[PDB]
Amino acid sequence: FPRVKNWEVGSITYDTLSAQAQQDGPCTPRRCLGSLVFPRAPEQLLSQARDFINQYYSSIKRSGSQAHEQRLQEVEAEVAATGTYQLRESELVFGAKQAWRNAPRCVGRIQWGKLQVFDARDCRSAQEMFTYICNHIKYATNRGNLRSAITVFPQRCPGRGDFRIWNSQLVRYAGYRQQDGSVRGDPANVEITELCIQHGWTPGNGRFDVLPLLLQAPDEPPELFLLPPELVLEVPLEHPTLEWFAALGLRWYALPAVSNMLLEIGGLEFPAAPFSGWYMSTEIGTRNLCDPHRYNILEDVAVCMDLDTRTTSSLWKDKAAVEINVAVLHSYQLAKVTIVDHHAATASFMKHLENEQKARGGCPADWAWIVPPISGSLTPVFHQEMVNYFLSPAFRYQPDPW
Amino acid sequence: KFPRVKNWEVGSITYDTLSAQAQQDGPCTPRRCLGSLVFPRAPEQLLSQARDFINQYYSSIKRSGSQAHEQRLQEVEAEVAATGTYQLRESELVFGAKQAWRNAPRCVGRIQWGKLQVFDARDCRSAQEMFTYICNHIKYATNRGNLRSAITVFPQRCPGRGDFRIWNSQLVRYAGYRQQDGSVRGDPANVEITELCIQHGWTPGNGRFDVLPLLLQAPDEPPELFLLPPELVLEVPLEHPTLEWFAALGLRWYALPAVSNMLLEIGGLEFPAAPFSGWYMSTEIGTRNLCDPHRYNILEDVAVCMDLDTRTTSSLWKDKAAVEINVAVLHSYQLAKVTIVDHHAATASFMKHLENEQKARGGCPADWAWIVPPISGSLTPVFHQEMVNYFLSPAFRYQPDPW
Ligand code: HEM
Ligand code: HEM
Ligand SMILES: N=C(Nc1ccc(CCNCc2cccc(NC(=N)c3ccco3)c2)cc1)c1ccco1
Ligand SMILES: N=C(Nc1ccc(CCNCc2cccc(NC(=N)c3ccco3)c2)cc1)c1ccco1
Ligand SMILES: C[C@H](O)[C@H](O)[C@H]1CNc2nc(N)[nH]c(=O)c2N1
Ligand SMILES: C[C@H](O)[C@H](O)[C@H]1CNc2nc(N)[nH]c(=O)c2N1
Ligand SMILES: [Cl-]
Ligand SMILES: [Cl-]
Ligand SMILES: [Gd]
Ligand SMILES: [Gd]
Ligand SMILES: [Gd]
Ligand SMILES: [Zn+2]
Repeated sequence: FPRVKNWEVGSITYDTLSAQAQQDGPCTPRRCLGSLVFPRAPEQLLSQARDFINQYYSSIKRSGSQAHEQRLQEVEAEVAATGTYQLRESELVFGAKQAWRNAPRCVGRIQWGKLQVFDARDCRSAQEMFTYICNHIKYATNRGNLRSAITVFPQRCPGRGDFRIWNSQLVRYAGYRQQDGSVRGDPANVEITELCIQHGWTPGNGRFDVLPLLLQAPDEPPELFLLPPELVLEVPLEHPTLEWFAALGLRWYALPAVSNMLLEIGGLEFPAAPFSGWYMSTEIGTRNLCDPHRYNILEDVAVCMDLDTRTTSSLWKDKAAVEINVAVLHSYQLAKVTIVDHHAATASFMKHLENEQKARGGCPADWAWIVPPISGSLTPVFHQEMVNYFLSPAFRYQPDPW
Repeated sequence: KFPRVKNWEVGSITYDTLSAQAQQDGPCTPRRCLGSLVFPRAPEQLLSQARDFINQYYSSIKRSGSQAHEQRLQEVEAEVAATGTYQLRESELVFGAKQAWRNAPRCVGRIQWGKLQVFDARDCRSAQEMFTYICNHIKYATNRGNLRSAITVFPQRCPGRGDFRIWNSQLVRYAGYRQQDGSVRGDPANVEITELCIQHGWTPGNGRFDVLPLLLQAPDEPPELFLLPPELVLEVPLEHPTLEWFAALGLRWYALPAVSNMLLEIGGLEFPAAPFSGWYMSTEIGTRNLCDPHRYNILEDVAVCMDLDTRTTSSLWKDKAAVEINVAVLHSYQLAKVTIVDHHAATASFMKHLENEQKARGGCPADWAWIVPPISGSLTPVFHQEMVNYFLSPAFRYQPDPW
């Protein structure tokens, strides 16, 4: 049982939940790979299914009860008859919440109990997929009062291709390869922008052209779908005191809706299960706008602030980054779109760590992803030791469909 | 068999083949990663470590397999058989100290690892002579503000005789006076060593930046108190280039970061007293030492003076005040002509070190959480660089406090 220390306050906990870690991570006693982004039978399915049902009934205090045994026997027969089994709707809800709760890289898990689950397990085609997704975006956006939600499309099974959302998020800006090597738009989306074009999408030419969706029903080519503009809430970015900031033409979208991860529950796998919450401001103002391989606007902003950019020791990069994050917070609040700054969010995650210590003896957390990308040690999570391990149900990465 | 290592800014990929040579085990298992923890924690075992080190030495000078290489291996093996231990040649001590720095995974300044002045104090015999060696180190390294990296190696651990130890964690530390309330005047990180100084006879001050005396331990003796001559201790008064009230805070820091509580291990020999010094990266002072809530904790008072709105987190008053404190630190050291490096330049040079080491040794042990600076993390290139942490020897190691 690892000892976990907070170096700001001096408090000590012991992580007893890590003993129950399901799969194996990438580290060995010889070397730690904690900083890597991607860590490298019917009896197989039954064992995972049993552990999840036992989890679920323990969590509702029907532990070992009559309804517990009846569900266990039902799963056994279903797998024998068909090779898989079907979650009850309450189990699907519980499993989606647990998979969020178990995500080590998520700083927002104080919210894990409040999740809207849309059951799309009866979906039949890409057109129907598009309707579920539009319903999700509408519900989750809620005119800017964002609400967390997940839509669960049909599980994979043998003999049949998966449902897939080819886009990494529901809302993505195009990235256009230019004749001089550079990228106009978001460099992260250069591949999917080309995939949309190849599948017959008329490309824009702006830095913030919202991409169409490439949705894939089983064993069929993907279909392009245009998102109605009135459905995609965007926030033009302005600064509260730097009047020229508005004229940079920057904007970002309200709804972070991740669509390329796989949801795993009781040994079942959902390759299309988009989930959304709301943004932490550093995601937009630091990573998306200031990363050298994303919009990379830092030097542009520093020139407008008339900063000395020829020496690093004036900290022109730091001052411009902070004002971009100010602009993001100011612009979302003014537009009445839900957002949380990195101080508020890390303070809430500390409470989540405390709540989870009492709830189940620990909490899997990836320090490198929990600590914000600016002002790290100004937030309390910087001084918090953390233990990283993989519990199930879980969100996992998966290969691209193509 | 070798971990793939990716840089996400550039897209480039290497494989860390050096990790396969890791000589001691860390805290992680396939079940759970403990990389974020601060403390991750005999004749022919000595001999395998010694042989490996001699091999490293003869590799560095491109005489592997030479007669001199074989003869020195045989010489070490015969001394261990006779005495249970052995002595480093002078040249091996210099190489081993540099290698321990090169191997230190939490050090972002290792581009400098080949430039290290090594003072051989292995004939030191008393705490008084210890003090002379340390003062000479401080004078050399400080060099009136033009800082030079140096290490002084005191006698190795040996059976039947106690260790040399420097009780202070650094050669220059500000006192931390525990108040009756439980508050602290001065540096809270130094409350314990301050109380040990007073117990051993030091008359304490009552300032926020009182330089501590040294508690020096010779073998099998209680520690002995030595006052540093004030003119040996170069300090920098803190001011801001455009906020003139900042100078009225009365803040200062010292020029020379000289870590004195780590153990130097070379070829299985252990050196419990071997203080080493370089120069500061500005975030160490401006962000951690001055803005940590459990250190000097000045962030709110500076923000109030800047007339920022401290009642709401979303104004980012903490971020703005912290950046200006870092500006003050850099401006003040440059003004006083004391070597300092900012976190942008330091991490850029570390990236060049990673490329150097990938060609020289096929990898580089590095602790991401420690290499990424405490402000503006993703604005620096190391944020986007995957890293493999592992333990090589020669090494600098944590060791228990002598009391
Ligand atoms: C409610 C407000 C939420 C906030 C403020 C928040 C914040 C964050 C942030 C900042 C990250 C790091 C992402 C990155 O750096 O690219 C993250 C990751 C993650 N979030 Fe949350 N999140 C929220 C809700 C949710 C919800 C509702 C779910 C799922 C039901 C979820 C699941 C995840 C997962 C699986 C990751 C890891 C993603 C990856 O490794 O690529 N989050 N979150
Ligand atoms: C020359 C300029 C140098 C710079 C700018 C530099 C920078 C740094 C920084 C910023 C840290 C993290 C310190 C902390 O957060 O407490 C560190 C740690 C470390 N440095 Fe360097 N360093 C330099 C020279 C040296 C030298 C000369 C040595 C030894 C010969 C050394 C060995 C180490 C070790 C062993 C650590 C780990 C300390 C620990 O785990 O507590 N460094 N360095
Ligand atoms: N760049 C690549 N990989 C890669 C890219 C990004 C990641 C992590 C980013 N997930 C995006 C993401 C994930 C989770 C949360 C948010 N934000 C929220 N607030 C949110 C969404 C939903 C609820 O809350 C954003 C991991 C790997 C790449 C290129 C080629 C192959 O891979
Ligand atoms: N906090 C505790 N322990 C603890 C305290 C501090 C640390 C890390 C601090 N290293 C100080 C340090 C280490 C290395 C480099 C520098 N700087 C340089 N530039 C430099 C120096 C020499 C060459 O370059 C500073 C690790 C553990 C604690 C409280 C109670 C018991 O333990
Ligand atoms: C190499 C390193 O793991 C990578 O850049 C990580 C660091 N921490 C992160 N933290 C968050 N929240 N999101 C990220 O994409 C990353 N990227
Ligand atoms: C808990 C966490 O590991 C701790 O605060 C670490 C993080 N990274 C660090 N990085 C550096 N350079 N110095 C430190 O003291 C720490 N502290
Ligand atoms: Cl995003
Ligand atoms: Cl320090
Ligand atoms: Gd102007
Ligand atoms: Gd330039
Ligand atoms: Gd002024
Ligand atoms: Zn690890």
